[PDB]
Amino acid sequence: MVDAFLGTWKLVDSKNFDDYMKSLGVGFATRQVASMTKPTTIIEKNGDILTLKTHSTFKNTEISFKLGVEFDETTADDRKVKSIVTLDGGKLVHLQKWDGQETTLVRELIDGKLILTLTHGTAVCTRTYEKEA
Ligand SMILES: CCCCCCCC(=O)O
Repeated sequence: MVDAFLGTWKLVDSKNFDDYMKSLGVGFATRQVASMTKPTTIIEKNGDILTLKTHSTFKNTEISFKLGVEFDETTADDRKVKSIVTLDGGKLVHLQKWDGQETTLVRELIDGKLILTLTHGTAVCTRTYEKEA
Protein backbone atom coordinates (compact mmCIF):
# COMPACT_ATOMS: atom_id res chain seq x y z
CA MET A 1 0.00 0.00 0.00
CA VAL A 2 3.04 2.34 0.48
CA ASP A 3 5.24 0.22 -1.77
CA ALA A 4 5.76 2.39 -4.85
CA PHE A 5 6.99 5.28 -2.62
CA LEU A 6 9.88 3.24 -1.24
CA GLY A 7 13.43 3.92 -2.34
CA THR A 8 15.94 6.69 -2.86
CA TRP A 9 14.74 9.88 -4.55
CA LYS A 10 16.62 12.97 -5.76
CA LEU A 11 15.21 16.51 -6.09
CA VAL A 12 14.92 17.56 -9.76
CA ASP A 13 12.48 20.51 -9.70
CA SER A 14 11.22 22.98 -7.11
CA LYS A 15 8.47 25.61 -7.29
CA ASN A 16 7.65 28.13 -4.55
CA PHE A 17 9.86 26.61 -1.84
CA ASP A 18 11.00 30.07 -0.79
CA ASP A 19 7.33 31.08 -0.32
CA TYR A 20 6.74 28.00 1.82
CA MET A 21 9.84 28.53 3.98
CA LYS A 22 9.07 32.23 4.38
CA SER A 23 5.51 31.41 5.51
CA LEU A 24 7.02 29.17 8.20
CA GLY A 25 9.31 32.01 9.40
CA VAL A 26 12.58 30.61 8.08
CA GLY A 27 15.20 33.36 7.94
CA PHE A 28 16.60 34.76 4.70
CA ALA A 29 20.07 33.22 4.97
CA THR A 30 18.65 29.73 5.53
CA ARG A 31 16.20 30.19 2.65
CA GLN A 32 19.28 31.17 0.34
CA VAL A 33 21.07 28.05 1.12
CA ALA A 34 17.96 25.82 0.92
CA SER A 35 17.00 27.29 -2.46
CA MET A 36 20.24 25.84 -3.90
CA THR A 37 20.16 22.48 -2.13
CA LYS A 38 18.93 19.26 -3.84
CA PRO A 39 18.09 16.79 -1.10
CA THR A 40 17.97 13.05 -1.33
CA THR A 41 14.89 11.49 0.27
CA ILE A 42 15.05 7.82 1.32
CA ILE A 43 11.81 6.03 2.23
CA GLU A 44 12.19 2.54 3.77
CA LYS A 45 9.80 0.17 5.55
CA ASN A 46 10.26 -2.62 8.03
CA GLY A 47 6.89 -4.17 8.70
CA ASP A 48 4.53 -1.46 9.90
CA ILE A 49 7.29 1.10 10.48
CA LEU A 50 8.32 3.60 7.83
CA THR A 51 11.53 5.59 8.01
CA LEU A 52 11.91 8.76 5.91
CA LYS A 53 15.39 10.30 5.65
CA THR A 54 16.14 13.64 4.01
CA HIS A 55 19.84 14.24 3.31
CA SER A 56 21.61 17.27 1.90
CA THR A 57 24.74 19.37 2.12
CA PHE A 58 22.85 21.70 4.49
CA LYS A 59 20.56 19.77 6.82
CA ASN A 60 19.66 16.16 7.46
CA THR A 61 16.48 14.80 9.02
CA GLU A 62 15.07 11.37 9.83
CA ILE A 63 11.64 10.33 11.07
CA SER A 64 10.15 6.90 11.83
CA PHE A 65 6.43 6.31 12.14
CA LYS A 66 3.53 3.90 11.66
CA LEU A 67 0.85 5.01 9.30
CA GLY A 68 -2.08 6.44 11.14
CA VAL A 69 -0.31 6.80 14.51
CA GLU A 70 0.67 10.24 15.80
CA PHE A 71 4.36 10.90 16.51
CA ASP A 72 6.44 13.76 17.82
CA GLU A 73 8.70 15.40 15.23
CA THR A 74 11.32 18.16 15.26
CA THR A 75 11.46 19.59 11.76
CA ALA A 76 14.48 20.79 9.74
CA ASP A 77 13.60 24.37 10.77
CA ASP A 78 13.32 23.33 14.46
CA ARG A 79 9.54 23.33 14.90
CA LYS A 80 8.36 20.81 17.53
CA VAL A 81 5.22 19.38 15.99
CA LYS A 82 2.65 16.61 16.41
CA SER A 83 2.61 14.59 13.18
CA ILE A 84 0.64 11.87 11.47
CA VAL A 85 1.18 10.20 8.09
CA THR A 86 -1.55 8.32 6.28
CA LEU A 87 -2.46 7.07 2.81
CA ASP A 88 -5.31 9.02 1.28
CA GLY A 89 -6.32 8.55 -2.34
CA GLY A 90 -3.04 6.72 -2.91
CA LYS A 91 -1.09 9.74 -1.67
CA LEU A 92 1.16 9.71 1.32
CA VAL A 93 -0.24 12.67 3.48
CA HIS A 94 1.94 14.01 6.32
CA LEU A 95 0.15 16.53 8.60
CA GLN A 96 2.14 18.56 11.17
CA LYS A 97 0.41 20.51 13.99
CA TRP A 98 1.97 23.03 16.39
CA ASP A 99 0.78 26.20 18.16
CA GLY A 100 -2.66 25.74 16.50
CA GLN A 101 -0.90 25.91 13.06
CA GLU A 102 -0.84 23.14 10.48
CA THR A 103 1.14 22.28 7.41
CA THR A 104 0.68 19.37 5.01
CA LEU A 105 3.34 17.51 3.04
CA VAL A 106 1.58 15.42 0.38
CA ARG A 107 3.46 12.90 -1.77
CA GLU A 108 2.10 11.26 -4.89
CA LEU A 109 3.44 9.39 -7.84
CA ILE A 110 2.88 10.83 -11.33
CA ASP A 111 4.56 9.20 -14.52
CA GLY A 112 7.03 7.52 -11.99
CA LYS A 113 8.08 10.83 -10.36
CA LEU A 114 7.44 11.60 -6.68
CA ILE A 115 5.60 14.98 -6.39
CA LEU A 116 5.75 16.58 -2.94
CA THR A 117 3.22 19.37 -2.34
CA LEU A 118 3.91 21.52 0.74
CA THR A 119 1.13 23.84 1.99
CA HIS A 120 1.29 26.34 4.88
CA GLY A 121 -0.92 29.39 5.07
CA THR A 122 -1.60 30.31 1.48
CA ALA A 123 1.84 29.13 0.26
CA VAL A 124 1.85 26.06 -1.97
CA CYS A 125 5.18 24.55 -3.02
CA THR A 126 5.65 21.70 -5.48
CA ARG A 127 8.88 19.68 -5.45
CA THR A 128 9.60 16.87 -7.84
CA TYR A 129 11.83 13.92 -7.05
CA GLU A 130 13.12 11.22 -9.39
CA LYS A 131 14.02 7.72 -8.34
CA GLU A 132 17.65 6.63 -7.97
CA ALA A 133 18.48 3.06 -9.08
C1 LIG B 1 12.51 23.41 6.11
C2 LIG B 1 11.02 23.37 5.88
C3 LIG B 1 10.50 22.02 6.16
C4 LIG B 1 10.94 20.81 5.39
C5 LIG B 1 11.06 20.92 3.93
C6 LIG B 1 10.98 19.63 3.16
C7 LIG B 1 11.42 19.69 1.78
C8 LIG B 1 11.71 18.41 1.03
O1 LIG B 1 11.65 17.33 1.64
O2 LIG B 1 12.01 18.51 -0.20
